[PDB]
Amino acid sequence: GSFVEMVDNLRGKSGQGYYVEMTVGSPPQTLNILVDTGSSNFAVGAAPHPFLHRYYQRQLSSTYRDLRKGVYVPYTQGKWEGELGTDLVSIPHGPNVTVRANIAAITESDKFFINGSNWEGILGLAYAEIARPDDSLEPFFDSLVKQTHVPNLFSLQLCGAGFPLNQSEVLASVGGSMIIGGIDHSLYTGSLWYTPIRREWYYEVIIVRVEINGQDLKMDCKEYNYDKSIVDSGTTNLRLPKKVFEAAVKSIKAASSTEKFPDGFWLGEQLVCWQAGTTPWNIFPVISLYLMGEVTNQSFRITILPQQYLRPVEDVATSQDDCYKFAISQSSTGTVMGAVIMEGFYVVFDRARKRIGFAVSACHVHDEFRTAAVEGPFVTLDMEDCGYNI
Ligand SMILES: CCCN(CCC)C(=O)c1cc(C)cc(C(=O)N[C@@H](Cc2cc(F)cc(F)c2)[C@H](O)[C@@H]2NCN(Cc3ccccc3)C2=O)c1
Repeated sequence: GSFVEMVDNLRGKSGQGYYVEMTVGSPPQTLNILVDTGSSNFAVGAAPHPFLHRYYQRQLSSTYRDLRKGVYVPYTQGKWEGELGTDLVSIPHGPNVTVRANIAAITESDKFFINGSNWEGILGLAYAEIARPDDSLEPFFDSLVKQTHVPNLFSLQLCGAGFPLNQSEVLASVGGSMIIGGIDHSLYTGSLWYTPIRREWYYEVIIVRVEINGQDLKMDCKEYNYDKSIVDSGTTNLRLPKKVFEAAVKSIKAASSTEKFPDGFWLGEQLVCWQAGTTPWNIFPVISLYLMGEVTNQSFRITILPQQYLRPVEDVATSQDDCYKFAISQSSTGTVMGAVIMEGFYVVFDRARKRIGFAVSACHVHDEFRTAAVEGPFVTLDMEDCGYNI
């Protein structure tokens, strides 16, 4: 590990998001910021809100610059409205650099802020093509690279605990690492495998094959990427295109048929509980996602365990049972590889080489019999045809 200053700089959990500490303004105003590879705007609460115990105060910053422009971002989940400006930004547990970046000061929001998440803003790490109001609003990471010597690359190690974290526990727990400008080798085991970033907007990738316990889901691979597949730390679940979701759930039910689970469970709405320590991990199948490799006709696979797709949740009775919600859900906007999937891997966003790397995470949750895996290579033909075109 060569980036020790950034190791363990994340806090949070899949259900409420992972955040990094940042400072905005002069003198510096400390704020916790959601790490979101699924959007491209740097936005912070800038006005009182029931769920915020602190917010960006522009009138207290000598370096604040008002852009005199409004901004609106409608996420899949929620929305916020704000005022555009720029100011000096730093990451305390990051590269020792200060940059002037665009900041959307949030003045109105609906279903955006999460009660108890402990974060006051969002860091959209994706490309300008999806930034609001338009692609002219330079994303934070672009500013960072243009203004400093920081390598055009960042890596994420999101660490799920494998068990419920209460309100005090999640505040004192290390939730992972965001390494700005590099790859830290202590965060993963085995080899890193790269998949091409298909297009620079979201971090778009191409899935070429899907297996449930080694059994081919056997769908036209173009279904797996309808209308796109993205890597998104700002989404909890593995979200799958309607048809893929239906087929995957049918296969996961078949593999786990020794136990019957209520429809509410499969809909990701209701929790299932087992007596402490008795979770039957072995009846649930591993899920393998094959990703286009950098070599022609070559792919690699990332394999996740139910310890990743079953999300730990506190029992409504706070009892001693181990409870979980099914963290795979349907999408109408393509595949979303959310935080529960990212928790099994060290993920390298290699912007400079337009590729995303995957390696088994040093902090993924597993059991004595199975482990998450990143394996390759596999001969795979016509992978370009798995990509969806409008
Ligand atoms: C991560 C905590 C839990 N959580 C959000 C609260 C339920 C989710 O798991 C979850 C579930 C669903 C269905 C969507 C999203 C959800 O939109 N998450 C967004 C961030 C986010 C995080 C958050 F905690 C609250 C938000 F209101 C938005 C992502 O950016 C998402 N990725 C692609 N995209 C499309 C897009 C990109 C750029 C501009 C417009 C649209 C998105 O909206 C998150």
